[PDB]
Amino acid sequence: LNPKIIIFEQENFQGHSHELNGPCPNLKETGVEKAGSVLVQAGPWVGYEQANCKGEQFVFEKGEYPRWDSWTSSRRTDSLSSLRPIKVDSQEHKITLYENPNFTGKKMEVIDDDVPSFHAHGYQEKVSSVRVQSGTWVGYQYPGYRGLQYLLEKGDYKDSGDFGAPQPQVQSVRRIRDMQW
Amino acid sequence: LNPKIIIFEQENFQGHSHELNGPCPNLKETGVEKAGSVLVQAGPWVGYEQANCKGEQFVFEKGEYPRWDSWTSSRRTDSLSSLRPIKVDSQEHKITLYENPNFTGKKMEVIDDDVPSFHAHGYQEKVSSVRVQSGTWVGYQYPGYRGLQYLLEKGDYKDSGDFGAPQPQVQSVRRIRDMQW
Amino acid sequence: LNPKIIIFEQENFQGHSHELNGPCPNLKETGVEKAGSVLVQAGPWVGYEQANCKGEQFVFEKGEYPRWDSWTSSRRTDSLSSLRPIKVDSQEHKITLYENPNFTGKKMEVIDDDVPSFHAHGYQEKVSSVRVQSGTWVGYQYPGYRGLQYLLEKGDYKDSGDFGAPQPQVQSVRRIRDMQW
Amino acid sequence: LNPKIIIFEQENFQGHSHELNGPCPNLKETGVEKAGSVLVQAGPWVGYEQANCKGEQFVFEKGEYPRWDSWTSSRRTDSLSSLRPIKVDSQEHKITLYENPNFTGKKMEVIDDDVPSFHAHGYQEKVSSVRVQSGTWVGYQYPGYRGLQYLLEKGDYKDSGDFGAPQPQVQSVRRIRDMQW
Repeated sequence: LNPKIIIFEQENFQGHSHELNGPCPNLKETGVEKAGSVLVQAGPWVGYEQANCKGEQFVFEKGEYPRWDSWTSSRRTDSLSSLRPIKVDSQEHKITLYENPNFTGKKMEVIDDDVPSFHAHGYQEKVSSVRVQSGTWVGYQYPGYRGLQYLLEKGDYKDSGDFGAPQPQVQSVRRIRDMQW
Repeated sequence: LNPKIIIFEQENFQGHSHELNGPCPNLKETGVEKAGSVLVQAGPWVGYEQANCKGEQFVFEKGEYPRWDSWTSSRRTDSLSSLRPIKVDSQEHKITLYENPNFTGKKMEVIDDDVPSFHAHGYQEKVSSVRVQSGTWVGYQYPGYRGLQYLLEKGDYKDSGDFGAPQPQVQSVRRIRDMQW
Repeated sequence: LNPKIIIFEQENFQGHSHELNGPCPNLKETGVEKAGSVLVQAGPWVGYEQANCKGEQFVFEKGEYPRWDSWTSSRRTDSLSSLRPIKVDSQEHKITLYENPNFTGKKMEVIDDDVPSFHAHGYQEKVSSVRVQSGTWVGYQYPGYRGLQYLLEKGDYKDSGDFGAPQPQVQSVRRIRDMQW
Repeated sequence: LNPKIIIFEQENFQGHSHELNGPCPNLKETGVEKAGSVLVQAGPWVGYEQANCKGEQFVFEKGEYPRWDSWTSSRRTDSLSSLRPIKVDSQEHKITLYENPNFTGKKMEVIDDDVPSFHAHGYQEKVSSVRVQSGTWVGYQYPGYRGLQYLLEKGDYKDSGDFGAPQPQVQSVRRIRDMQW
């Protein structure tokens, strides 16, 4: 829901502690004199050498940082004065296939890759509706990309007829990754 | 520039031929009585069993289709009456690093992956400007993700100072793929 | 444990059925006159047009094949006379990190990719022993490939001292994928 | 041919320099008193804090290291006394398809991934022989995994007949990545 990082006045997560859920242009404001240890529970975050998000940068990933050298590659400075969460830009291609019409029953989500066999994913229900959130996909009736093919583009298919299936049957899907125009 | 597919009245790319650069809701219009062979030079395209982009679907990828069974998995019908190019939705994470300021000199493009060493890619120039088109990246001064770190988010950095580098030096980059908020 | 495929005399998995757990150079031997439908539960398998694993080839992946055209792209022939499982050659790079010495306690397996943060995988125990089954890896004390580095090559490390850690602490790992010699 | 790394007595690649093409259990032997800068041209290499490949570890990737802090994350010690190249264990799945029999003419190498269209790779010759070095692959006559299928396992196919092709025609290939036994 929120990013979450905890700063400690002392190493080893010792001393006065302070939780942040958003940017802090001036950490002195949290009462902790000079961060000594940091604990990141929901990130990532970028911390700065100076206030206002200026000077040397340090990116913090989920995990434990028990001392300043754990985060300053340069080992330039031990100063940590500003923090902010990072909104990561990370684009996947995703399609969700559902057992029943209208996006109900068992579901199967596929992120970016091709799947030559749904039963090998434990999916063995029929496919009555599909939601394509991104990417260009091709669904096939049988495993190994065989039988009738259905082009699946961004959009909602509430029923199998909408994608052209004569029966709510899909057993493989592949993503179209290239265009030569 | 345009998609390009050529339909032949006969198998083996024989007979009256017709080039399409866009959708054809009714192939009879091209003079070719019943497509016998198809050649795709810039795709992909989706063809349909009936006019107006109705009935069984067939997706065509760059390559040669010398006969109807080469494209109809069902082998249901041999009918090909409508065609249209497919606009593929395919999202990459890309960053371009340039030798000189302002996006000039030698360049290096990185698509989605991490690169622990620029010299192993043949890139050994300094890095003075960066263009991030998508993704969240972290640039480092030395190979193996060492030294000063620079967070690189969508945007243009005309000079190294804009990304916080004290010198136009970058030798590794990694992409931030997850957020826990 | 064994591959498993079931052949039916009739379409739709109807009629006399027969389970195979190994190669059948002559399917007539199973009593089913001409396979009509096939069900693959543990594969893949390769089937042949003629006996003895001769003629047209058809590869079967986990899933349901309710009729012959579901498996013969050519749609050449409807004949299925020999079957054999395929031993797939599929090489991964794998490392397992364990909470306690000697390969005990909680464990974390990593297949081929880099992991910048163990806590983001739900792993937050210390790392006392490592098993590297394949690949060249580099373990680091903190997230984001920071702190002491430990080169991890094929082999068993029963205790953290064997990999050179001063403490059973590892929070990131990356695989070395290239050599320039 | 050999790994190659050059050690300099001074920072910025200054001073007495020494090239290594193999392990050096005691760098004092090269005349350079305390490495100040390192240049890696063919690696990777692992360096050690003490002689004989003991103490803190530092992995060196192709690139420039102008000062000691460029390589010691700990920033523990500035000592570099032993070096050795790393033999990387890195397993790919590779298949090479050739225009003419016997592994001659134009060639196309495929490493690990599926290729739905050879013409989209610029390959438009026929395929008369195949070398599979690793992996389990399936070759198809037309693009998009259509037409006759040929199972391609580790081994040499000097002519198209050996893989069962009736014509030296292959336009797509996919790798079989899973086995359920």
